[PDB]
Amino acid sequence: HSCIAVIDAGSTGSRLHIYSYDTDDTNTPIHIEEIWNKKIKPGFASIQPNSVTIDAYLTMLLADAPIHNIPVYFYATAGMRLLPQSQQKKYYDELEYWFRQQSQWQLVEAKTITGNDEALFDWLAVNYKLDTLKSVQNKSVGVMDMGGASVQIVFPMPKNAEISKHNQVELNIYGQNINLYVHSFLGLGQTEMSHQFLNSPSCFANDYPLPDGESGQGNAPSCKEEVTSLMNSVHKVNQQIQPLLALNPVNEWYSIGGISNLASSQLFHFENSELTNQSLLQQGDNQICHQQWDILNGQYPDDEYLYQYCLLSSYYYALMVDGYGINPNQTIHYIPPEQNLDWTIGVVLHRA
Ligand SMILES: Nc1ncnc2c1ncn2[C@@H]1O[C@H](COP(=O)(O)OP(=O)(O)NP(=O)(O)O)[C@@H](O)[C@H]1O
Repeated sequence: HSCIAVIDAGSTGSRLHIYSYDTDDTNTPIHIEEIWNKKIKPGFASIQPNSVTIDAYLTMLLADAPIHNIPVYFYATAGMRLLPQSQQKKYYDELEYWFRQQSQWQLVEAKTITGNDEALFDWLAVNYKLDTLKSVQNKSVGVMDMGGASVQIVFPMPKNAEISKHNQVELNIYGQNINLYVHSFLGLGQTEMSHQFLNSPSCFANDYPLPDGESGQGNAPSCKEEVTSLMNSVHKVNQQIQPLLALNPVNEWYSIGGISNLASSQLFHFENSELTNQSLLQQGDNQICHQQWDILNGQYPDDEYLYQYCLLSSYYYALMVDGYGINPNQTIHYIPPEQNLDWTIGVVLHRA
């Protein structure tokens, strides 16, 4: 067995993953098993970028690991992407120095991966879990990550000279050439985007107390329309994605991230670990947007995201339907939250 470590340096914290694997006769990892993990808070991009702080942080993350002499990839995501490159450099200068002072961890790369890179890993992670990678599919699989700070979309598409090279990836896995379109929208993740909508009455249950002192008066179509403006006028989601998706239809959609949590909640009713956007918007509109808040809160006092469900159902619909151009009646699978799907397994597949 070979071993590799991957650190996901995300927004709320950093998670170290240690994987064992074998390699098959296509030079591709198989039997990938996570043998150890560790999560620390807060996010790397939120700590003071000096030697003492970074030493304390990396020591806390790595110290108890049951290994000696393992390759490690340190990959930061949207949290670091939101920082100026001059500020990011401070972190990486300290990190590079820290790894050089020790011998147990063999640093391969430490960097902020692009949203496009993250999309690739998302697609690999989901397809590995579904066991759709080892043999030729003739069945187009697309993946959407509803992340906290960025959202990713990724689907098969033949190499196209007219499209940015950064939105296209080429790789060979289990002996097969794959060509994927990848795209990420930074800031459109549900935590970041929500900061624009907190005083929008259409996005909250009736009588929900908004920060500015006004009251929720929810209406999913109205909240969706608001969100759609941000998506298409600022992020240009529809303009970029919809034509390409039209020309390269996906046969099956899988989603990961927040949507899987919302869909698995006690409030929403979905079966078969799947949903349609039509049903999502209807349920959000009826059960939250037009629902009296105080009564609702009394009934679901333990769901900390409950108050956001009018906004989030509206937002997911805006993204998939008005943004990506997915039919409202199209089935969207979601990976159950309890399966702990993690994009870092894609790093093993692509880089180990
Ligand atoms: N019940 C829920 N409904 C909707 N979203 C949720 C729910 N619970 C958690 N989420 C969010 O879904 C997004 C993506 O999930 P996840 O990537 O697993 O978050 P995390 O790893 O816990 N946080 P982060 O460091 O930002 O990646 C995050 O913004 C979570 O806050």
